Amino acid sequence: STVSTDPVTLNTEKTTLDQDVVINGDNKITAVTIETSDSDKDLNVTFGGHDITATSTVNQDFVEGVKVSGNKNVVINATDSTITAQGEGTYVRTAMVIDSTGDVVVNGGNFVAKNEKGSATGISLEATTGNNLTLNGTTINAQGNKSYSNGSTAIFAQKGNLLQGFDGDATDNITLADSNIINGGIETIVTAGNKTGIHTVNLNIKDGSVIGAANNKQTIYASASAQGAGSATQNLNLSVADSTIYSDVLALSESENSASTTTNVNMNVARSYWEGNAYTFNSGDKAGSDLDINLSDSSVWKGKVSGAGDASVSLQNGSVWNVTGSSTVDALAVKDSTVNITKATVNTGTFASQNGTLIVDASSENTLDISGKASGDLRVYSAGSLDLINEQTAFISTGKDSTLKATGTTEGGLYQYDLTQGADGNFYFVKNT
Ligand SMILES: [Ca+2]
Ligand SMILES: [Cl-]
Ligand code: NA
Repeated sequence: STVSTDPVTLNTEKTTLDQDVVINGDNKITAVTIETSDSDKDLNVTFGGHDITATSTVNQDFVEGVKVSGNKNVVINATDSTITAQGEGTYVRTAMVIDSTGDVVVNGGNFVAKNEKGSATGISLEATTGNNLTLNGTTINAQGNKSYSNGSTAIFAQKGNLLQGFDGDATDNITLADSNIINGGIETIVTAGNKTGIHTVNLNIKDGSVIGAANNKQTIYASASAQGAGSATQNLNLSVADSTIYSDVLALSESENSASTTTNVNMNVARSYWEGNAYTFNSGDKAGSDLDINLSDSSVWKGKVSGAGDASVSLQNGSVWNVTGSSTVDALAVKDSTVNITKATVNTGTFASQNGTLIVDASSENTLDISGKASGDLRVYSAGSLDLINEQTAFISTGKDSTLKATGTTEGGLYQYDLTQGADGNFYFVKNT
């Protein structure tokens, strides 16, 4: 028969889904369960193009499209299949839940989660010890209540919870290869409570992947929390290659009763476009957070970075940082690359430039403010202005032991202006007559 209205189990004895699955009700649902544990080697499962839909109005229980359990590796062949978890309820609707301790490779598939009342999550990684998850050509579309900041999560990777802190260490290796997150963010979180919780996520976004859209920016959210004797470390190693990301990146660290909590975000962006803002946020005396942002191989970043945590930005290989709002970092390094500050001021502690380029708007007051040591060589450009340039605007300010060499020319009214170092060490555009 074409459609099962009963839940289906796939396992070593039945690796093929052979009908659509459509479950409706007012109770908990798991429409399809993949049990890997009796597989002698890996398990290879095919959905045969069939769709899977779980819809429930249950308020305080879970709605799941697919659940993957057991302890063997599985490959899920989901090409042309749509896996849906939906229906209005307080508890989260999740298109696919993974508590298997084995690897999970997903080939294709469209994972959809909808919940207008509570949260919706595309894929949740819930193995106690962490999972390897690979998405090849997969699509995720999570739409919860937008009244909630965390309401729509494409990929949810949390260790621990409020009831029981997470005691131990876990690594989730998450790869998006030519995959598309249409809606929902990515959350990589450890809630240690009073335990010692250590969570490392290696998030690889590669080979033509897309997150969000210009008018639909998502959030990549990394968070660590702990209390008292507890301790929490959240590492997010975010590698982006040949891809397009419309997403903020948040590092949040939340400590109570002097528990040490650290959120370390390490971003490498290669041949990619990233549109979105980076933030650090520390709550509590012993909370620390950091952002290490490196653009290489002709990458473009359009966004801003701020927060009370530590942030470092490095650009190489003709990369561009197009600054969209006031930004503050500890350190900015530019090699054969461009920072465009036509629209906003960058504040940095240190600055190092090697064949670097600064784009300014000579008619604005958007400047490069370096509080500490600036070094190297920088070319400064501005489009011509119909109006004269303010010769008292320090378009580059430096701190001490600064050895930066900065040059450039622009046009203001009928005059040429030359970037000139003043007696104060800062750089100003000076009318050349
Ligand atoms: Ca932006
Ligand atoms: Cl606890
Ligand atoms: Na099969």
